[PDB]
Amino acid sequence: QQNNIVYFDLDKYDIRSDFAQMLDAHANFLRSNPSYKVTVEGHADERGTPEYNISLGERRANAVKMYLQGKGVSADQISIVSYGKEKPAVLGHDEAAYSKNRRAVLVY
Repeated sequence: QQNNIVYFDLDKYDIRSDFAQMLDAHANFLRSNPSYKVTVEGHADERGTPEYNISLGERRANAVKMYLQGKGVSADQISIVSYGKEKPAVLGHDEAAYSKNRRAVLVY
């Protein structure tokens, strides 16, 4: 959860204002280093079918990709992968765990 994680609200994949700055820092880094590549890994909490979550995780990873592309990062430097609700960051059946799992992580 440090300088590379975007968190989301239940069933949403929009990027909140709160994360724009952290994301701008990554865009600046990638833009000034055209040979660097980053992978955005999207996730979802355990509520709902596996397929619904794979899709929601993809839209979340995609949202980050599009935000970075909106800041001039080349589409070639960014790839996305969705783990659905298959790779949680925290086990547990409550909102404390879930909120920590609805996320997209920039991985180098």
